[PDB]
Amino acid sequence: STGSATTTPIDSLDDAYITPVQIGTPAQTLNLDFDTGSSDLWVFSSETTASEVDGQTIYTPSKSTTAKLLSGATWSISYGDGSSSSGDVYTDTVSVGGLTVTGQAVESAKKVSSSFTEDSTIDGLLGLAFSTLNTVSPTQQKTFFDNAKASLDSPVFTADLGYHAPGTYNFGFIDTTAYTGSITYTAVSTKQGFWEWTSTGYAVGSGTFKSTSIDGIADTGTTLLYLPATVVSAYWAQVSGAKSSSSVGGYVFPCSATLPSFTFGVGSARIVIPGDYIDFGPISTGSSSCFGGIQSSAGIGINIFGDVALKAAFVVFNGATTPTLGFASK
Repeated sequence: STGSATTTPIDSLDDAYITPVQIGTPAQTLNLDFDTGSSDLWVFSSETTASEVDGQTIYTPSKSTTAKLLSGATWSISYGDGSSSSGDVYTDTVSVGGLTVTGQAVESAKKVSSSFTEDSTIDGLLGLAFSTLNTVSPTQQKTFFDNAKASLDSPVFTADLGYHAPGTYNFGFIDTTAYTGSITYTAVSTKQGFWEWTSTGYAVGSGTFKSTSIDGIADTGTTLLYLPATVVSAYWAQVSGAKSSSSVGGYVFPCSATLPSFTFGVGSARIVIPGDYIDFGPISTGSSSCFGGIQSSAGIGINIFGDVALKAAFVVFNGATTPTLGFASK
């Protein structure tokens, strides 16, 4: 089997992407944030504290003839941005782009943090990291991909995120029309539960490539590119007037600037992030100070190849017995 679904930016900055997901019988379609940095499929629901729902579409398990309470199971998650959610668990039928999993754990939120409430466009998350990170207790549950894998034509999914435009998540096949040149594959460590890999270096603009190993994670659920402070300083030094602002929370730059590109290495291959991908617009409405899309990972404890990086590539998440990651230009 295969599946193919379009993923759409939630706003004009590509702050996140939402993908429609069918849950239950009859189908209830929710727009979920596909997150390769976590491993829980959780949704706003009829169980979510009423004051914490503000415009989201909810899953109502009592209206699904295939929903079953997973007795005694609870979940609770905290994300790297300080947001969180928790609740109980149903199993139900879940379909993405024509690919169906029966008996998928659907984690129903009883509580969500303010950042989730305040984002009316995201109805929940669909985790695509390794199932070892799943938070369901006392019996850990599998991701949608892990459940689908054996049935797929090939045990892979691909992320093709657009810049200020829709893109695609495919399951079970590689669309050879969706990228240019070849796909370069690179090793993955699953030791921390992530799609963790090592970039071979970087360049800023038309500058020379610096060969240096940068361990980090391919994370579709993180907006920006978080890299070591040395790398980030080298980038922003090429933008007149750019500075790190403790009060804003990262590098800012004059909105009048033209940003240089940023290149990262995948083995001997190179992925080029155009400068415009690094612009996250005014820090507040009407400001001439703009927020940068490349930020320091210092004090995160891990480097994160988030959407800023991934949307410059066609990315293969290869879930073979020994997982790997592939990157192609597009």
